[PDB]
Amino acid sequence: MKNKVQLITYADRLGDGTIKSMTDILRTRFDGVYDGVHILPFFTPFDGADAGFDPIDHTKVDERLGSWDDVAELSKTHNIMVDAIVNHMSWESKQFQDVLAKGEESEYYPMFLTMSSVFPNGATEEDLAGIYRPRPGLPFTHYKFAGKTRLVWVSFTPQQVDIDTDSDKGWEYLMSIFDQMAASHVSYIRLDAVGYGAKEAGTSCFMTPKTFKLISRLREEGVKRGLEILIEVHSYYKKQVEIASKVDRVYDFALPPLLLHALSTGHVEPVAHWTDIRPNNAVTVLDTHDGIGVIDIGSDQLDRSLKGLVPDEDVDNLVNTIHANTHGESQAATGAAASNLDLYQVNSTYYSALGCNDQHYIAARAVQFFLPGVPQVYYVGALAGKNDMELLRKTNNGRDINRHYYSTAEIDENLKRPVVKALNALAKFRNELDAFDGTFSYTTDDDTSISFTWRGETSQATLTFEPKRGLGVDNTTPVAMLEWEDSAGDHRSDDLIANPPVVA
Amino acid sequence: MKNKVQLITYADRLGDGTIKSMTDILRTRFDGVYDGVHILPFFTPFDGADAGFDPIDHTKVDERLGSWDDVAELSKTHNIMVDAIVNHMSWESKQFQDVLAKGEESEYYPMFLTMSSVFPNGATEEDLAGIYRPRPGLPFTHYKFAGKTRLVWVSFTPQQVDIDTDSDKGWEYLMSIFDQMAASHVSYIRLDAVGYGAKEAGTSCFMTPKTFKLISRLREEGVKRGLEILIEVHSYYKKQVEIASKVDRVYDFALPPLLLHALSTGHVEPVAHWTDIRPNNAVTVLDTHDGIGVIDIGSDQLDRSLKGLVPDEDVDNLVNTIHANTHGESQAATGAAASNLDLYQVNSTYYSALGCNDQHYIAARAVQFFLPGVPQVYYVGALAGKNDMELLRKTNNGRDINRHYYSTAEIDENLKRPVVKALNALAKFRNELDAFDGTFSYTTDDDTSISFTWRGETSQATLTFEPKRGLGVDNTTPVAMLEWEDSAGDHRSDDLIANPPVVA
Repeated sequence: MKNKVQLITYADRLGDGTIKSMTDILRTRFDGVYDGVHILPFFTPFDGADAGFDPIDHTKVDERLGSWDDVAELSKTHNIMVDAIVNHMSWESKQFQDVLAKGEESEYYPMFLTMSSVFPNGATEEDLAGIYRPRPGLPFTHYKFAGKTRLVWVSFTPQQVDIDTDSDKGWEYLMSIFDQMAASHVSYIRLDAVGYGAKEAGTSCFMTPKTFKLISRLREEGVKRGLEILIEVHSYYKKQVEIASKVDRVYDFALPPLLLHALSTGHVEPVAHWTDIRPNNAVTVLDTHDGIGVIDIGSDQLDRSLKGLVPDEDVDNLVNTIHANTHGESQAATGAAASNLDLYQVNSTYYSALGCNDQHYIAARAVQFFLPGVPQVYYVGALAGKNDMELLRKTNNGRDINRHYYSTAEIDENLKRPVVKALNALAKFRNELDAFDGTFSYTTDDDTSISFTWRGETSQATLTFEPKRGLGVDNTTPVAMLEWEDSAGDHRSDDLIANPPVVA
Repeated sequence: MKNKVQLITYADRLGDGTIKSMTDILRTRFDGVYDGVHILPFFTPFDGADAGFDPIDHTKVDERLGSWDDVAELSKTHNIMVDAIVNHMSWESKQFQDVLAKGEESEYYPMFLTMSSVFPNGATEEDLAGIYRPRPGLPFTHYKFAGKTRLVWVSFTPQQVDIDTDSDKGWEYLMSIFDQMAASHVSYIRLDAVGYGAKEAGTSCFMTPKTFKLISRLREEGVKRGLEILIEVHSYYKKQVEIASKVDRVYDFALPPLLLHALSTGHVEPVAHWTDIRPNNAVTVLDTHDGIGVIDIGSDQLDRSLKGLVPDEDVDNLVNTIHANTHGESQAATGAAASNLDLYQVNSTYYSALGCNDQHYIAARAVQFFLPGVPQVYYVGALAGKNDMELLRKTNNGRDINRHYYSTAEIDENLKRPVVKALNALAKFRNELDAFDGTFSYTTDDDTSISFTWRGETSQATLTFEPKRGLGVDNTTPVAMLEWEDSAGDHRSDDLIANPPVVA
């Protein structure tokens, strides 16, 4: 994976509404800033039950957004990452509709999981209560197969029916997706919700050895097609650490909340510890298209004796701090407060989670960019966006608070903001200084500060992060300083917003 | 049960917000209009997860609303109906909390239903898939009993934990409720969601023979205490017809949608047929505190070959007509559009469902009052209230569209409206003419009109209902005429709004 900053975006929420428009925005407003892009699900349809993650036809671009040729055109200037939704599909798919109509007489009957598919001889309370769930309630919903009521396995919305990834029909479907991407100039594949892909009676059905087998098989199929794979796994941190050695890349989901913790409390020890044990074959982020994950650093939900990267007390304080910083906005969008698929992810834009503090935000991005891994910036964060309460009101979908629709006009106005210019400059710096393609090292001043250093072919840079320099949502004191050497001398910025770094 | 019109109301949504104020409003604004009252759950708390139906302490009046003394005061002038929430209680109740803390060591462990309680030897998909549900999804949620994750039975919100009505502790609790009501001057008891009260592996767990046993046992306890029982059952109409012979009263839930059908299409034959087979030991309504039930007249949900009171196409047209008449308001509050416990009830005030046609509305009330049974008028309907979109957008609870908070000031403002004056006059008429305590008969002019007649000791009255006279939400032609004889001779009203009937 090219070691350049990538943008995560919906094709219709950045620009006029199409892949063409999104491409124009990338090329004319973010040239040299974002050299790659993860286009969130743009298949048919992109506006269903779960904003693209419930595809009727995963291999067909929603014609309202564009075509595969638009993706091909985009590939000329940007490396592209696309999702491979391997765990489920829309109940409106031709395949599932056939099952509803013909039941067991459907050739697609084996393609979908039902309670009986996994528990042919029935299940005890323990069996069902043991299935890992990101929210309360069992992963089953009612559907009539040729008139007979059946309990179909559904990990997320009831409209997303889980497929049997070990069935012939299911595997054929997954390979059709891989073939399409390999033929459409896609460079990277994001295995969506892969941790749920394998079901087995008596197990948690989440990140088990059976799941590892699925992941390994999918990786092999990727290799055969020249595709690198990134897996999405929101879990107890140790599961991320263990699975990372088996895949090209994993997301670093611990950093986002660890930084919110550090910026709010001034404690950097947790960040130092994570730097020491974290998987380095990562894709770093602050914000994603979902809510801010907190169980990603807390204790194991299935076994609380296994503590996280910080005490659960600190996770709870972190959550309340976000609610405080957003003046209740995140409280109105999180968990049971609105429509959500995850009870604990905190729904809020990252900028709003920090109380819109520019110095804290640019510092968080700086730390993200300095940790080993390919960095990704979510489009809302790329424009330092605030919570969209109007969108939340309209849809009542918790995550929409962090999914604002940015018109071209709004993008241009936001590009004038000091913090946005600062981020564009920082990303450009991260793409142009060759130090980042060299060796990494770090030192820490006992829970007070941490310095990240990169030494490359013709340059080097050291980022010093000291949150205690500017606690408070109204803080204007920089909490990160950057020293670097390039072909044009030895430089230093003590304020990434007033003095953004520029490579000679 | 006295054969006088009753009002259904929340103690805090009619007046200043207390039982005392609600009482004052009844006595000073509705004297002679509403002689009885069903006070919706006013226990601790009244503003929890399901507006009173998730009690922490069913025997304690919420201190913010008043006290049992206030109920005693009210009883001096009005017969009171109160709910006996026999199927579940709040998860915040002392009993359930004790179970969460001590698990099996809690003396209340047997009081609550879990998957294992009902399925001790495990369950097959068929066992679980067959459980009747008013909406998709299994009736279970996760709770930790002394650290151990358990699947607790929850028919409605996850906060309303179902009790084992067959357990000693469960029965003791239910009897504590009956005892409290008998000691607090309550006259009538409404058995809330009693149809769900009995669970048995292999059955639908809804209105089954085991359910009948529970209903019969509860009726006996009511009889022993001098309390009459009304059971709430939303189901295929035949279930209501059959259970009626075993209880004092059942609700007439078929009439509301049948009248919407009659008023929108002009067809009265369905009403004639229902008049012929309906249980006459009923409590009649148009609107309730919940949504308008339509499966109450449609085909059976389990076996669709068991037809309803009108063709399925007509039920579908009825639903679409309500959504159309409210210009999308009811669609925004119904089903998966908002938080709901029932997927098919249509959330809209009855007046709004009729496109606010006064003549249609007063005619519907006249028919309601002319069919055998004790009439109840929901407070929103008592004030011919329109959909409350302001409240709906604030709570996102679908049923709130039909739960407006009426200040005393707003009540007086609405009492000036001709349609509201007409309803007050009609209810008074229904309470003063002794014809309604006499013999009932009816004639019909083949699907065009139906005339209901009551002949009493010193009076007689005939209501002629003919929707065809004035179809359309915008029509001003009366669709009901009333003729009657009292001590002052023969009388006639050809417009219940312009010329309300007054007993001489």
